[PDB]
Amino acid sequence: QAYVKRHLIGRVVIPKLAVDLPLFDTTNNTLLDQGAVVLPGTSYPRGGKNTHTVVSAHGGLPTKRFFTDLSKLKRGQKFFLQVNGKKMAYQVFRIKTVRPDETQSLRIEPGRDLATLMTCTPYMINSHRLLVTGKRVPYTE
Repeated sequence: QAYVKRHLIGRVVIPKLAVDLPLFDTTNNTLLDQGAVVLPGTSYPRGGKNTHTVVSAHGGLPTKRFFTDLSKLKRGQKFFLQVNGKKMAYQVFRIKTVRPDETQSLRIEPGRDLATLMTCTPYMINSHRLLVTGKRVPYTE
């Protein structure tokens, strides 16, 4: 909780991969899920000659999560669900952020073939829900 900020020294950023992770000066068990860590025995990252810092991070450390990813989806963009082989393409035509109880907008709409990618903000209470709805389109590229 407070130990995280006590050793947070900065940020590891890879622009070509859109990787933004916190950086910690120490290695610890409570940090493998938080971000990247400066390995002991290596240089502390100030730079300069005769310095070789080694920033380590768990291979499964999440660099991108679904809510932040889905929020970057725009109308007209396409997603698809493969189910038992068949790929069914859908084109985003609705994006709404609702209260966690406002599920009313999701219904069988007659004549339509719809698919909604739903996610909530990554906390539980007052968790506003992202509703990315799409209409069925042919599977192309």
